[PDB]
Amino acid sequence: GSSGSSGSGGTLRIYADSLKPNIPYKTILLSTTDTADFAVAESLEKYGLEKENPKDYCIARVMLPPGAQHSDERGAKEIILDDDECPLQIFREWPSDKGILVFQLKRRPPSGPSSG
Repeated sequence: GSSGSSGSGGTLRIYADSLKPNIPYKTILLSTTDTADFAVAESLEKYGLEKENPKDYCIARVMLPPGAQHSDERGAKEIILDDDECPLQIFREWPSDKGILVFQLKRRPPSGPSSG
């Protein structure tokens, strides 16, 4: 047992445009404390991945460049997160000037580029 669900907490739009193309975007109730792993799993289950390994997938945040003003995600570069980060808190205190922030769900680099 566990008591929770109070107030609002926060929301996070997990587009994850890759792991699940069929589905457009996903939104799960996130908090200003939860970790990535948690979200990952959640996001997974949401899409219907209640089996896959959430430890394999992480929450890669995509930040828009400073010199962008024409299209969307204009040559945006995402940077995987540690693991015990906050995809909600981060955004909550994310500078718009730095560019839009997006949290996609996709595999992370284990050790070096290109897993293969």
